[PDB]
Amino acid sequence: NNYSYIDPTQLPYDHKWEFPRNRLSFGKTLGAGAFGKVVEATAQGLIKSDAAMTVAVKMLKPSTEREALMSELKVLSYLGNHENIVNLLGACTHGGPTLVITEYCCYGDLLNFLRRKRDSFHENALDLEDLLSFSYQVAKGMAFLASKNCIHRDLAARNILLTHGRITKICDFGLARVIKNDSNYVDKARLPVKWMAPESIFNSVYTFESDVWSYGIFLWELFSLGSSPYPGMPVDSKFYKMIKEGFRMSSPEHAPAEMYDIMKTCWDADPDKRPTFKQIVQDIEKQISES
Ligand SMILES: Cc1[nH]nc(C(=O)Nc2cnc3[nH]c(-c4ccccc4)cc3c2)c1C
Repeated sequence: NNYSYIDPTQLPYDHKWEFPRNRLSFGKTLGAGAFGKVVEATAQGLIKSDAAMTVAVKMLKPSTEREALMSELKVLSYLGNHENIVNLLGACTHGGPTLVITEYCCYGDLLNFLRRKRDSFHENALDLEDLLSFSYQVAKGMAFLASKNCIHRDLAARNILLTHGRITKICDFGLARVIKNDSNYVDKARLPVKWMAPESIFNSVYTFESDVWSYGIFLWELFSLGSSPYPGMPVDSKFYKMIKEGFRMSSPEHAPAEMYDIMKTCWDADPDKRPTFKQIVQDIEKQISES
């Protein structure tokens, strides 16, 4: 067909984000692993008052990773500002290695935060109300992504950062896609198998419902205070068979029955059966009201 919905992520990079490399001062390395490394930095000229502020810069080492950073930057540029997404401040794409500048989140990733706070569980401590809040905020951020026809494809506790105010922000949009034109997205690198829906493993298809499956696994990490999914189970032929057979993880220790009910429905083999992020948001909001 000669008519198509236009994908903003495919459009050329908008230079409104362009930031001079000279105005950045790199500090210590905040993280490594999946996509390059993130370094804390000081940026000047971002404020209307010309003050300097602390920012996080994502970069790669010196070619799928090169495009994934550019893809993440464009997805963020299209998404816009949201409370529950890591916010894009600027980018450096001229005269050097590509740099993506985002807001700095003090607490770091949610997975490491829940492990650090596991012993303390139940003023700086963690309790069940924090876990419900985390569930709700991430659901809100996800429901926002869906409203923009966007799929994260890598939702997990490691990809949620905690900022001041006990606010959670989703990050790491390198695998994220916009599926407006087609209802299903088909991929042809390394993937987070423990977080993937079955149709995504077996048939390589990603949808809004595959993002919901990943959300359910996230809830399992959340209410087990940062435990690894499918504990002690390597990714092998036995694991794939059990998932196809319908074997799911059991309820984490701290999770309320109602929250486990949501995990189960996120894990339904049939994508149509799974709830939407809009419905999850509603469900969690009613559960919080009962307190
Ligand atoms: C493009 C893009 N997508 N996603 C990020 C991202 O991940 N940005 C971002 C923000 N704030 C952070 N704080 C920390 C941290 C805090 C305390 C201790 C250790 C680490 C890491 C980190 C990363 C970026 C950039």
